[PDB]
Amino acid sequence: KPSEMRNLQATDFAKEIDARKKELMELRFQAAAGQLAQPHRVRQLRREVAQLNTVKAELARKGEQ
RNA sequence: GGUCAAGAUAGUAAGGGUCCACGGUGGAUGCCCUGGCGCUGGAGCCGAUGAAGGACGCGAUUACCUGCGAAAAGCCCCGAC
Repeated sequence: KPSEMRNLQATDFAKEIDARKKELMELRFQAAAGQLAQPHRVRQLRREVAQLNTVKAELARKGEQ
């Protein structure tokens, strides 16, 4: 997040996936994850690079034409 | 009252039947927004920038279906609200 890459092409976000999506799969597990905690902070930030790879093949298509 | 007597013929009927009360899994009529028939008026497929429709596909479950399968209930934009 956010919609900040509406103006930034330079492969920095290239490893942005390595951020929270690295051990939130280690919170996506069964038990000791979040039942009464803040359960929602999983696939509520898993569209973290999804629906954001749009205008990424319809904007980032900027190669040379 | 009584000894004797037959004559006269009486109830129960284990079970049942003429009549009522209380009743079944089943169940139609009265009746119910979608589900069927005949129809007016319009519209009347997409097409290797690849279609009908299926198979196996996401939400702390997913199996008959909504969308979509991994960017699977949905994303540019303008817009309704």
